[PDB]
Amino acid sequence: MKTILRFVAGYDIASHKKKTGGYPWERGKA
Repeated sequence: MKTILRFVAGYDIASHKKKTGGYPWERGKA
């Protein structure tokens, strides 16, 4: 239905696991 789902599906898991970098898609300038 939405390939993007597979992406966000990980965020919900990263929020509990650990967070240290910035953004789920924006790791840096590029």
